[PDB]
Amino acid sequence: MFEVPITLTNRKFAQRRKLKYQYINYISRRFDRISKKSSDEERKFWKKYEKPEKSFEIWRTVSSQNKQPINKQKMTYHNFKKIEKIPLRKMEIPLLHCTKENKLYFQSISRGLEPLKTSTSEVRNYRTRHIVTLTDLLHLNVSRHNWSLAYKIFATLIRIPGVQIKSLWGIG
DNA sequence: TGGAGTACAAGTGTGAGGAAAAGTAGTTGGGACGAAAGCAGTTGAA
Repeated sequence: MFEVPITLTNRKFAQRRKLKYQYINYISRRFDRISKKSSDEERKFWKKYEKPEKSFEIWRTVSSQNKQPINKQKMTYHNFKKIEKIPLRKMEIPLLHCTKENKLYFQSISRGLEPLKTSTSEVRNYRTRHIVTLTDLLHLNVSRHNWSLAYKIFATLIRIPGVQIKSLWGIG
């Protein structure tokens, strides 16, 4: 349930985000050439946005000049399936080089259908399996205001290698 | 009182997946104790 302090990575997750952010670069360019009639591939993505670094989300005052008139002309299904088609053409040949469940992912996440499999569950590393165990027992006693026990879990969690700042300072 | 079609399992090739700790990929930090004198051949113009 609770967040874990692991620097966990797998090839199926390194691909499935890269399989996603490779695609998004093409469909972003395609949206602006139809707006013109009217290469890490993820390092290239975040150059469109400013990472907030103070808050989670870049919140912004509103009663100011950051306002806009509402755009009138809206989407339809006929324009959406023709603006995605040419990015869906070029994507299909790297879709057969990637693994089929990464390929099952991008087929599923492009029609809606967010993933229901959370990444810290199938990792099965036996050391992360205790790091997932301890942090769900760490928060559970802090939830239950049991402090001599949640001390003991927290003293044991910081000694297991690979744990982060996340557990460290927050519940001081 | 033999044959026509046919799902359940015994049984056989193709690649595709899984993982880690080593190495390498771009930004930023950082490296470079001296304001002395009367005097003389040349040399100023008268």
